[PDB]
Amino acid sequence: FLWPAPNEEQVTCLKMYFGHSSFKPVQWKVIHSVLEERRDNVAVMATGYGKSLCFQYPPVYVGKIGLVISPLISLMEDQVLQLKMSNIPACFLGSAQSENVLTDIKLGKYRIVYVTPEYCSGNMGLLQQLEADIGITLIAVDEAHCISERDSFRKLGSLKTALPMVPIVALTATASSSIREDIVRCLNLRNPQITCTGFDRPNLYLEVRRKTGNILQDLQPFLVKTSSHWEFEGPTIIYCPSRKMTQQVTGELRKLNLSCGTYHAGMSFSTRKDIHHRFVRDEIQCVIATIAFGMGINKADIRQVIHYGAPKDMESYYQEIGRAGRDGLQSSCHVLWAPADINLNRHLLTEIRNEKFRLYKLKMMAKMEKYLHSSRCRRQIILSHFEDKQVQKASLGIMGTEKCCDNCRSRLDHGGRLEVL
Ligand SMILES: Nc1ncnc2c1ncn2[C@@H]1O[C@H](COP(=O)(O)OP(=O)(O)OP(=O)(O)O)[C@@H](O)[C@H]1O
Ligand SMILES: [Mg+2]
Ligand SMILES: [Zn+2]
Ligand SMILES: [Zn+2]
Repeated sequence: FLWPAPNEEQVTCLKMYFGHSSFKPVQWKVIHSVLEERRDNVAVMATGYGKSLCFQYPPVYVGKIGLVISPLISLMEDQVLQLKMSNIPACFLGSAQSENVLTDIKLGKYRIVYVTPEYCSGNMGLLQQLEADIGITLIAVDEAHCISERDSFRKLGSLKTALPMVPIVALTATASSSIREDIVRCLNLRNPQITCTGFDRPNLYLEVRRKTGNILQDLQPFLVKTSSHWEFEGPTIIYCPSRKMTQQVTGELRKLNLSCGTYHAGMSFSTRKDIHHRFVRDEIQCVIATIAFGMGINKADIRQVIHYGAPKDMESYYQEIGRAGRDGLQSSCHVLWAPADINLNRHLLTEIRNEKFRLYKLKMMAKMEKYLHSSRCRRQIILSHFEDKQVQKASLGIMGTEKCCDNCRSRLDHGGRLEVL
């Protein structure tokens, strides 16, 4: 019912190591449950809120081990670097690691340890020694970037068996009751605290447009012209359905001599740290990406997001656009789509085998098409999917305004009802 305010020493720790002056509410609710109440958590946090602080902060505060489990190996490398820049010792642990590195974890060097779901199953005795010798503040089972996953996730029911005293934070991307029930049974969570941040990003304007037949003609509205050169109005990410289309979009932007970078799924640590530096320093105006996570696209002042093609589904779409406007200033997210787009092609779906995943692909395909075809508020459609209920239109202060979405804006441009309270 009531959450106590963080004490002085807790706020000071958050300032020294994470560079924040105060907690956001759901962050504190999750942190306080884990740190002070030792309670299992299922935390529904939309992207951009600060998921990663909820499991990084407690172990740093008490100087103990925090165990983070995630299937995305490159993302965990990116976080370990970010933590090292913040003076926080962290490592990514696997069988490929030296026996020497395992020594430092036993001795307690690393506040935050990253492992894959597979590694965690085969080294349970190692964890209990870490519990006995050093002490574990929490176990973070992310699975909020889960795509096409398995046995790996059902082998984690042993954590509460081997480590009954260690709280578990389960981060998730939807408020779905079905997902929450599955997570609770899989992890054997005990009366878990449930939180939800909500999913709105009021500073993102949502537009959908049809393609015109040529890449340059589609991108022309998004370019401004200095008397010498063409440029985007601001830092821009362009999401493509494939690396072939990324190279096509890249080729057209060279014709205008635009600072561009590509961001794909097999890039090395150096390549990802190079894109990050160039993107944040504005040395490249635009990133054309085939993935929706990692260092390279982690920038605070991305002004424009363009989907050059229909997105695969709402979950990917929400994550992709959530990289924009992280500074809280105005941003725009445009989809450029055609009915023949790859992520809207049903006929390709026949060739792949698995049934009821083709049906899931079918349902996501049809849901995505309904969104792109909608004449109603696009913000309402997205929030209703992630809240798993019917979000009432114009309850939030942004919906129904010229800043909300192209359908609201055009309706207000044609004698719409600017709603007074
Ligand atoms: N309490 C806070 N006060 C101010 N800024 C914060 C706070 N917590 C987090 N942030 C900042 O908000 C931004 C979003 O946080 P973060 O980078 O952890 O995203 P995320 O939700 O974990 O994303 P993803 O889904 O990609 O993992 C970052 O710039 C982070 O430093
Ligand atoms: Mg994160
Ligand atoms: Zn309490
Ligand atoms: Zn709207």
